[PDB]
Amino acid sequence: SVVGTPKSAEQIQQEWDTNPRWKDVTRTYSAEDVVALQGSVVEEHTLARRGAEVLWEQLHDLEWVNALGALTGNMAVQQVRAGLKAIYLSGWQVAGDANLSGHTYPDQSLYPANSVPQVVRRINNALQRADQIAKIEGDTSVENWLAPIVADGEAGFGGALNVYELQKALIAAGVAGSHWEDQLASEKKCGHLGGKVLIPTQQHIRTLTSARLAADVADVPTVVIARTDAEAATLITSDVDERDQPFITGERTREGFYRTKNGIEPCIARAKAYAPFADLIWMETGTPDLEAARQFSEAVKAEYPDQMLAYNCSPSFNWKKHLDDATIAKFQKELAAMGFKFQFITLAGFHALNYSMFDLAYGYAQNQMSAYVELQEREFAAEERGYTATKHQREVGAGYFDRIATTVDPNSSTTAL
Amino acid sequence: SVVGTPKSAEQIQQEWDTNPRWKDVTRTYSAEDVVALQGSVVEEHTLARRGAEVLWEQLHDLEWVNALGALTGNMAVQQVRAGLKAIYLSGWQVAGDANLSGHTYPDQSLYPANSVPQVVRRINNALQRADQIAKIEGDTSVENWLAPIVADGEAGFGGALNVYELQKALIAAGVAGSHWEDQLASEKKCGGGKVLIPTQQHIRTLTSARLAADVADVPTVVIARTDAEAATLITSDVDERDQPFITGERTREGFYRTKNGIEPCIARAKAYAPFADLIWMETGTPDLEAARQFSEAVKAEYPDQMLAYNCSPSFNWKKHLDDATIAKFQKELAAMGFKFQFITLAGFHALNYSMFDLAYGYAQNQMSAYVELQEREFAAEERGYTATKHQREVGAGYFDRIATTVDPNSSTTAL
Amino acid sequence: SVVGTPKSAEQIQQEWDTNPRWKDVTRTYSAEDVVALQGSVVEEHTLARRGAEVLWEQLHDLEWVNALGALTGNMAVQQVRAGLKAIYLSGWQVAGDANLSGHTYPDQSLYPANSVPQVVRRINNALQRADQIAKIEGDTSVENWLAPIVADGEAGFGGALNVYELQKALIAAGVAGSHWEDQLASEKKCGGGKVLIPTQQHIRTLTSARLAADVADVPTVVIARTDAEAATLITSDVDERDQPFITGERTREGFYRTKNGIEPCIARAKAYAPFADLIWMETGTPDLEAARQFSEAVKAEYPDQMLAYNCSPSFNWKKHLDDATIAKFQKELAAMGFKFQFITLAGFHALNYSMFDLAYGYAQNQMSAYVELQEREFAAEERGYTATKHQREVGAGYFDRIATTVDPNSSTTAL
Amino acid sequence: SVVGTPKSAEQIQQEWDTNPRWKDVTRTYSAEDVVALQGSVVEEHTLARRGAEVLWEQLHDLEWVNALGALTGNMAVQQVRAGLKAIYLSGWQVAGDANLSGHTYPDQSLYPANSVPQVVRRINNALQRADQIAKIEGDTSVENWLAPIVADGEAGFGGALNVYELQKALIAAGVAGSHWEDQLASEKKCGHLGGKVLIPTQQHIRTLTSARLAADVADVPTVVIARTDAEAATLITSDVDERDQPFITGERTREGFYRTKNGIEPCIARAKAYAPFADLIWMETGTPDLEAARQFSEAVKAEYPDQMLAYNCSPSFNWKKHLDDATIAKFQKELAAMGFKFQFITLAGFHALNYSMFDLAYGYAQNQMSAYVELQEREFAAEERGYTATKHQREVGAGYFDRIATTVDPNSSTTAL
Ligand SMILES: C=C(CC(=O)O)C(=O)O
Ligand SMILES: C=C(CC(=O)O)C(=O)O
Ligand SMILES: [Mg+2]
Ligand SMILES: [Mg+2]
Ligand SMILES: [Mg+2]
Ligand SMILES: [Mg+2]
Repeated sequence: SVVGTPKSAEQIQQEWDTNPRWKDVTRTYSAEDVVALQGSVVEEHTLARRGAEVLWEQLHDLEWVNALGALTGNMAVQQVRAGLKAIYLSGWQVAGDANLSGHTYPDQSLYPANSVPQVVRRINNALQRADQIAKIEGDTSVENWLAPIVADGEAGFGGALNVYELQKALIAAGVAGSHWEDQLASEKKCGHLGGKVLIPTQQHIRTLTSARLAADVADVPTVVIARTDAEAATLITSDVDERDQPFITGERTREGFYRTKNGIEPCIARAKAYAPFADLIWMETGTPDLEAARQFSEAVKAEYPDQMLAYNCSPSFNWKKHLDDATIAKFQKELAAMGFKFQFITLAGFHALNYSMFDLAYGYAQNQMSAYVELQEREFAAEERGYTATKHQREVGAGYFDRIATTVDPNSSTTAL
Repeated sequence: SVVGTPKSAEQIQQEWDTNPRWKDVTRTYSAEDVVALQGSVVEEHTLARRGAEVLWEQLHDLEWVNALGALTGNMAVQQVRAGLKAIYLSGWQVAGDANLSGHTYPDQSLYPANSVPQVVRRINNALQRADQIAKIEGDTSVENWLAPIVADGEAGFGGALNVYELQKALIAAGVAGSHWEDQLASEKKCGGGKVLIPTQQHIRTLTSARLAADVADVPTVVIARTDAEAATLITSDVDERDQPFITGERTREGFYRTKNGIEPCIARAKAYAPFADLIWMETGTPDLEAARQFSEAVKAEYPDQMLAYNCSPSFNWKKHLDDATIAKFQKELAAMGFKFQFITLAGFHALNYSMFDLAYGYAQNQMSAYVELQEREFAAEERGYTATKHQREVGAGYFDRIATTVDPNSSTTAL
Repeated sequence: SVVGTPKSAEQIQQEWDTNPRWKDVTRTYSAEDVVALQGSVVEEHTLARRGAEVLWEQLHDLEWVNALGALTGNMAVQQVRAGLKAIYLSGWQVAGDANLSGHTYPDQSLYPANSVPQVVRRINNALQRADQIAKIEGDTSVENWLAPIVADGEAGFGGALNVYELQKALIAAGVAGSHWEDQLASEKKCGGGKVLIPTQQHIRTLTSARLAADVADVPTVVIARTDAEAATLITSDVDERDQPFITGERTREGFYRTKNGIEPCIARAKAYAPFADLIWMETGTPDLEAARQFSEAVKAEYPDQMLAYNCSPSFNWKKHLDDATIAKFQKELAAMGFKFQFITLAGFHALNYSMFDLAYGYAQNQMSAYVELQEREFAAEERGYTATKHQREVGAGYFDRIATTVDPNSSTTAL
Repeated sequence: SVVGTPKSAEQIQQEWDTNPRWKDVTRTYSAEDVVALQGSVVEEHTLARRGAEVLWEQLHDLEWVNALGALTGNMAVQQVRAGLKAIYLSGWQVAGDANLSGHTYPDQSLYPANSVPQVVRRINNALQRADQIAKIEGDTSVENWLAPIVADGEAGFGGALNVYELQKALIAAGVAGSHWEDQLASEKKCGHLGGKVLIPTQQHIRTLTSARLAADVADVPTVVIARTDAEAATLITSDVDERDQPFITGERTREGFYRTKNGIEPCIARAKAYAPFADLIWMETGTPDLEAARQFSEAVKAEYPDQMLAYNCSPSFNWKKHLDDATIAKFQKELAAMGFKFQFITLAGFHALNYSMFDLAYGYAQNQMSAYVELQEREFAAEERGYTATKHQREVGAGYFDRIATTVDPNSSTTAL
């Protein structure tokens, strides 16, 4: 058998040289380095490849791509049924309510490192079932059930090899893109002079290089997002990288961390340093602020006018205390005009799930079935916008499995499609 | 070490004889049979014991115990924060969106048999974190975070040993009660209907589940479910109790056609009563008259037998009922002896609907839709909702306190 | 994007019609039935396809394909390093020491149904790491590290849909072949014997497994196993092919007593042949005459039908056979058409014995026992053993090369 | 219900004050700090408590406790049947052939952090089945099937909270003791001036404190082992701790690591610093050397004469090239005389499994059944020393489950025990 024969270094190099996908993508390693790590057989990763291709297309065709955080398969199925074209997989949400430890965790890289890959695979499985059901029912209402997944890679749960293995695991599960941040969450100092701890610029370039190499060895054009936490971070592990030295204050704490001046300047500097190694750049920010977004946007594009940006819209910001309805209403459109082509709400699923269950359960504790009928009536109404989960058996594939059982029975006949 | 030394057959026997918990509980096996299966060390199962005890207490003190299906830890945390005293763990919901295969399945015992135990363990982990947070914050608003969990056991994923291992795994995870049904879902004929198993086989199932609870040394609550209302087929006519409803026709698989309805459900419920702490007649449409007839027929032989009731999540409740009937439904049922009531698919509907509504709003208006949800969350704070404070909701202050305890240059707040 | 576009019903049909792989393969369903179950995108399964292709090739080129049971990744790596061309994945061994419950189980389909797929995936991961290491080291001593895997499918853990999902999960993990048996282990009567299912039900199982392979678009090798040599009971007399052996007596569970032996195994094998790439008569004692009689009876109707043979790990081989018979056993069987042969429990015995012998030596003499094992490992290097270089065996040089690739101040060795 | 009611701070403090177990055990946190983290209900951890108690007993009664690395449940069952009184759970072996990623990994904290806890739970399950079988068969030949498990905790997969969560997960699975090392494996530099990277002394005291606190909050007297990697390590993350400064050379690498003088001196210094926080101390060493063992032994006991030590006997050292048979034969007895009360071979299971399968498979590839009969004959012979796995069905519990099935059947009767 010749199934899965690797490409040659020449073919790979030629694709890096000629495919517009790799315009302005720096790989400090060689095509031979990639082939040297592939063994004799390269597994195809169908969903990871299709998702990365679809995601790149969409980022260049649509006015922007927006997404909500999904932590279960059904959540993602509903996001797609409602008309979204991408799925965001929050590591925060996974820590909170969907990781392999079984525990509720805060957002400090506490959960087992293969947790997000498992949820990626779950989400793709759920979308695949929605697509199977759609096909056997002649449902053409959704063009692409297999929406690309953008997954939270945290800072990789360790060093370069941890980064590599996480990216490989995300790719195997069918991820379309992954984001990677330049902090050490496990040493977040929670005292009064504490805060987030950055790692040196060169180390995050190491992380982004590792992630790209895992994609190359897996032979898929995964979308790579660099996140910088330098807006708020007050500490950094080391001053060894001279690009970081302009912000070093000269103080070192009792734990050995270096105090560093934070804000938009180091975020601009780090984004420029990361741009050659990142398909998109993301400045984590506490306050939604169109002006600060524009300033970061323009500083980065002054050196890299084609560099695409990513934007998280803060779920904890008190939006309506601080912005009027019109600013809220135009926020994403403005950001998209500035180059933020991927935008998302990290904790959408957490809030929807916790709120809907609290509201239903509170009603239920006081009035039993009357609360449930309020929810059921809203579901019935929602049928008008395309909601289908009111037909619960069919939603989870009962018709699909009946068809399988009928296919297998030689005395029952299947309906022609 | 003496940790975990088993009891004697004598102590076990005396507890079966004198503890009011075991009035009306038949064990066809012996206390020696139990001790023989325990080895040299018996692991303590704190959460399974405490949950089963609280569940029994509540079933005898409150007017009724009700619950909503939970498929995530946060879901159960919110149900308890909102004032519920029990959690229902739907295997249907687990098939749909929370099982170890990673796949979306319909309700036919397709998922790996240890999936529900994992979700039990997750739910307990989440309630324990809520309890930890409440303690360090002086929050007394909820008196018992560790609400008892009642879990779906399907028909055990096989034979008596499969039942035994599932009950053992549910107990290990900290389950308080488990329900067990008398159908073979993996042979549901689809041309058809559900296929029952003989009455004696389900008595075997209930005996297996009680034996696993005994060997684990916890007073787990056992719920027997009968699917005889709707089931049209049965695997065999070997049981004389099943023969009155056998028509005599056999399908191409060898299954026997059987008259379904409330009559075989009353018969099977009476057969199951000695082996079940609660009895549940699965029904498709909510029907107070059918519930009353089943209740009364069963209590005519076992006036103390407690019953359980699923309130249909798919029934178009209102299309068919006025607001007052809907509002009194559970109270009427409770008066009939239905002391555990639940909505199996509450979580599935809350999750799917809330995400569809948010996502549709978002696709059309971006941040304005999220702001609608956020404002509703703010409003809900007035009723005790706390998840707007998201970091604290998932334990950020708790883990900060651990970090402060471990740091010798920081001092911990005294409680 | 066009990635993963399904084939047409027409292409599938033509491949079933013209590819020699599907000579003598009956599909009672249609190509349209297959396309209807594929959705819009078909995931490629590289390892399942390559393994199934290599396995079919080898079964037609070599005198016979033999294998040992592997329950860990390293076990399979050593089997291939030693020169074997296939891996056997024992579900018995998985029950005993490698299943997702964490428990030690006997051989009664007690473990979670996705456990064997996980071990398939693990074994492939381990072979892939060995292949990676060999490449960066210029090691050509092994031509194919990715030996095809044949996995135990039990009886599917339920009905047709359970079979379907198990085959799908085995393919997803990269399995090359899977075997499926016609008993209900979860009802093994223990007073007793194995309980068969009707012939038509196992044809349903094999059809389910072929359908799952088709929908996944891989030419998985399907092995049908019959337990009719020893089984004394059967669930139903509904199948006319089973009736000649029914005695007419029924047990208290409703099972029918049936004459066991080679005769019902020949009958069932002939019934299964159109739906099976290989046929396997489970047998307790190795018996060349019984193997010859079964082989010849089956090939009288299907002269091209390939057979599979488990060589008993519990038989006291030698107490009963001279050295020359033992030495020729597999070659004789191969001459009879047994083209896949294996020892189910090779790994269980190698693991348990090597650890008992080492640990006993250690308990009595501490380091001297370990030094005995280490010296034997050194000696084995002469035959190609490499695990004495332990860091390199588990990938230390490979991950060093990744670290060197990622570091822009270090240069990588050219291959 | 009152099941699982927590103890008061007073009871806890009184046990720390009066129980000889806690003689010379420093806790820098308070009993109130412990109670503050326990919520309203404390789960009992039966096997973790019994294993920690049995392990402490054995460490004080026997001349020493020795162990072999086990990576499957059957391996541990065989170690106990052969007469060992403890089980060692190698994280190396778990990386190599038994972790939740499914992948073969080298020993660099690459696998998901809950992997060892899963194997602990597996090993206890396997021993529990052996004990059940023994009881129903009247097998009294083994006194304690539930041998204590000592598990590899690596350096905790991150910071203090990662350490805490791993220790809690090990305790929940029934671990008896856990060991913790002072290196950052994920930044091991593999170049020519590379090597292992130490963390500051104060940080490892933080790790050991965290591990003790997780045990206290879980209410079990888990055995805590500190390992130092300073014999060979050439780098350290920071020079901020003045106890480390004597060995700092003054050079810092391009990655920001500090070059540090290695050997037995920093191992003695670190062991002394760790002793108040560790039930046993372990100097990782490359060469088995009774003299170096004695020197480390005596330096530590000069300040802490009662401090127990732990010793790994190197599986890669070429024992018979470098030591005569008599030294090999007396090695553990000598070490025990010097205070090494827990001794183990980390990779015993890896070598036994890989070698036995290679030997069998090589024989099999050339001669089919003749190779298997050689193995079977050795098993038959081994029956004489108590080996039972030749009876394969009974070994994995077939008799136990037949008894369960017979217990459940009201028309079959059980055998009286
Ligand atoms: C809440 C989050 C989650 C995260 O850190 O990924 C944010 O606002 O970015
Ligand atoms: C091989 C090992 C494994 C380990 O690092 O724990 C050693 O010798 O210590
Ligand atoms: Mg995160
Ligand atoms: Mg169900
Ligand atoms: Mg088997
Ligand atoms: Mg290790």
